[PDB]
Amino acid sequence: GAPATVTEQGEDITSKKDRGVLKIVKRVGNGEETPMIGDKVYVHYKGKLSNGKKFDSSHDRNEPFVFSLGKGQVIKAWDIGVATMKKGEICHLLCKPEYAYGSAGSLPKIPSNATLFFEIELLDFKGE
Ligand SMILES: CCC(C)(C)C(=O)C(=O)N1CCCC[C@H]1C(=O)O[C@H](CCc1ccc(OC)c(OC)c1)c1cccc(OCC(=O)O)c1
Repeated sequence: GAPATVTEQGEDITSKKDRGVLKIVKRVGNGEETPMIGDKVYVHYKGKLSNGKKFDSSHDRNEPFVFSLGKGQVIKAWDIGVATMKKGEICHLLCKPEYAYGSAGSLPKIPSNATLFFEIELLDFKGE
């Protein structure tokens, strides 16, 4: 399924090149600009465990998710992944546990040692 496709085709966007965060650009966005540290970013996302089990979707709430980029306000794979995106881009991210919730998990929805899959659409971003 989609998580295995990221394993097979994803771009390694980690500084260490350890395959910890792999990315497929599903829809190329527009403009040259990517969001910068401290920007307010707006996304829609769907999250599942790598085995396909859904844990959350902002579409179900009709509620974009908003955060400040590059400040450790979200899991490492999101700060790394969203910084590579263009406005209007849709990507798939596969995140090894060390770039997600690691040993602690996010219990009960996310177990310890979980690889996570996210679909992310970068709706907008604005300087603080
Ligand atoms: C349980 C799964 C939830 C949390 C619902 C989920 O879908 C999810 O996994 N996320 C929500 C959308 C952004 C990615 C991801 C997320 O980062 O949520 C983070 C989880 C907490 C976290 C922050 C920083 C971290 O490292 C610097 C960190 O590492 C373990 C954990 C989160 C941020 C803000 C709000 C939030 O939940 C809603 C709330 O508390 O109101 C969850």
